[PDB]
Amino acid sequence: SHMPKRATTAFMLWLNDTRESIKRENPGIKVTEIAKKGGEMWKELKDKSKWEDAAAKDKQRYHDEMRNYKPEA
Repeated sequence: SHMPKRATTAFMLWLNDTRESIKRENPGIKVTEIAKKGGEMWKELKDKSKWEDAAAKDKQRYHDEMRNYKPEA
């Protein structure tokens, strides 16, 4: 029952790949520290111009399949 999500936010999709990078940068924080100490770095991220699009692009590629999973596309 259900499965197709609807994409990840620029902050999420990056914090996802970097969330891992955050706990490494601080092997003693907390799930919530990753989300906070990441945004600070993310805001001024040069991979955000190239990653922030993953989020907006995924929102489209996902809603185009995840949302359109029933009909077709």
